[PDB]
Amino acid sequence: LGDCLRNWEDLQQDFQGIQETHRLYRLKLEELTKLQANCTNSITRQKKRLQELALVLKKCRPSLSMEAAQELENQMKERQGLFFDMEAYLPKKNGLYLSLVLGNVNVTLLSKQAKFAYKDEYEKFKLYLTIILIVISFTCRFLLNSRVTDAAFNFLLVWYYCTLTIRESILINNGSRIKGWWVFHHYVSTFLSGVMLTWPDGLMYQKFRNQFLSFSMYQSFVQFLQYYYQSGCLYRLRAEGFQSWMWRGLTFLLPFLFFGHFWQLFNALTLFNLARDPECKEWQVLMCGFPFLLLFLGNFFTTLRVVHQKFHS
Amino acid sequence: LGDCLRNWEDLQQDFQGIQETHRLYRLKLEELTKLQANCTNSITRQKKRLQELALVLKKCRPSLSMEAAQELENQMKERQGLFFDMEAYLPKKNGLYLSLVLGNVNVTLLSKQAKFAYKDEYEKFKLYLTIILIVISFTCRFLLNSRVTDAAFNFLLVWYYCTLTIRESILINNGSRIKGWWVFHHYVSTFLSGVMLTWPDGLMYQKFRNQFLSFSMYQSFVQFLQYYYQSGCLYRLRAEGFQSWMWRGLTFLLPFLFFGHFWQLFNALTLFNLARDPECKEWQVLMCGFPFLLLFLGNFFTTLRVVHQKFHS
Repeated sequence: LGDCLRNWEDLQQDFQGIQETHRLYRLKLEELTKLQANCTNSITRQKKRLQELALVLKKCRPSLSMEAAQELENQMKERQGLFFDMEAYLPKKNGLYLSLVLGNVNVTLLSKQAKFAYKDEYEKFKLYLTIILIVISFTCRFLLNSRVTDAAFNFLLVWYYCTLTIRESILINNGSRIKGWWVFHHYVSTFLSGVMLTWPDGLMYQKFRNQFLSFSMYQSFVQFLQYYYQSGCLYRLRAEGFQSWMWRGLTFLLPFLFFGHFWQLFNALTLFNLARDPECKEWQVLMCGFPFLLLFLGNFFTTLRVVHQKFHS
Repeated sequence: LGDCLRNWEDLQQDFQGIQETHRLYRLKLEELTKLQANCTNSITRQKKRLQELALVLKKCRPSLSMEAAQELENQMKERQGLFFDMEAYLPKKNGLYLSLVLGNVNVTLLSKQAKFAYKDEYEKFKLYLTIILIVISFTCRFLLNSRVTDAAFNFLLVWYYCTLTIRESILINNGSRIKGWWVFHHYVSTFLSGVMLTWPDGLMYQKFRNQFLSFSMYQSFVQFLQYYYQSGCLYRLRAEGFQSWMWRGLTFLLPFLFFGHFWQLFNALTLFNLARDPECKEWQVLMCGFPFLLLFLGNFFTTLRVVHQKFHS
């Protein structure tokens, strides 16, 4: 007891200060929420008015002695630009997909330190899980051929893509701007790995395994390159010649990304050629073919856009 | 231009104040993070010391003129109780599953208003998606029998359970205390819906469809009752006789929850009885049987514990 009584009295002294510090923290927690409320309401209100006057300018654009109108348009371009900056700091309401999963919790990371550190943890997840795909997909093609192991690799893909969607819809809400297609692509590929999962073994499977498992290897290996491309881009973006690195970086990368897009079409063509063969008699082939064709029409098109912008700017 | 010039000068006046308000908000944002840092470090430090002295008391418990030791133990029970209160307010590091999915973003909802409003949105998600399960599972059993529609219902289950895991690992981190088993149960049932997905049609399937689809209906209908039980509990918890409602509420509910547990074992027994039949010759049956047996051993056991605590307290 002698020690048991002694520790309490001094521990009580230190506990007292900790109790009072938390009392102040509760105050500045609530006062900051009110500051979050007013500031959020103020910007969204003024953004509405200027958009109306921007609409007014839009209707008054033919009203063109018009040099101010172009400059006020630049001024409107400036004002909308600044409001897009501040709102990145304030909490933003979740989108649609983040209301189904993860619920209505504010996932907005305030400081730029966090907005940076999260982007790298997103990359370090794409790489770390990619090599696990290569190892398993390499085994399924060369070492062991069975429906159970191909189901284990396919279930990993359905999880890898569905997880990457949540880790991207946060980045859109966090303040970054990923192209509209990439979020949609992560769905079609999931639905693609869905139909393949319920394929029944037969003659149709052993004619569409090598062309799918090998393609899963090459696309996975390309992901290694995009890492060394984007990781190099982000660190420099944190800090002219960088634009040369950006152009030269995409230059070495574009052939491989186009090679994959043409392979994607070639796997699509096989299925339609395999389906029209009478011996197939499986519903799953033709509904598996369209995602492959759909992915090619999107990827080859969207990749051309980001390059056209790169040459333009 | 006359209107185009006029709006800017007054809009500039209002924009000025909004610019300065955001300037102060940036200050109290950072000062609160430092307050979050110090307060979080202070409690976790003192929690360690008292745990050591609690360990010291643990080793000095046989040292028993011991009435203070019991009271200091109560004092230790009080101190640990208070620290569990404050830390619920401060941000807490993500667990393990929330590091794989959703990344390292603070999902801690500070005010008690949010900690309450999230719990109801979790229930309102369990109900809203349950009736969609009943409608589809009712169709798959009576209206239409096909491998494609049963795959559509099964994929919905794999998503419904995997989504409920994220919406629960947040509640554990948010401050609630869900039993350890319930988070694990949402995995085994997912793995159960996994093996059934790769079942190949044959003689074994049409002998294990009615006993699974109907069981999926009854378990889904029970979920309607748990809603009217928990929703009634939470609203009263927000505010003696309530304990009578709690005891009477579980009393009417316990028979149905036990009826389901015995059905779970009965479906498990069929598979082992079906597997030992030579005509099956499918790997998926016996690996599908153990989850059904595993779920019964857990559910019937854990449900008995929460009732034993209810009678005890």
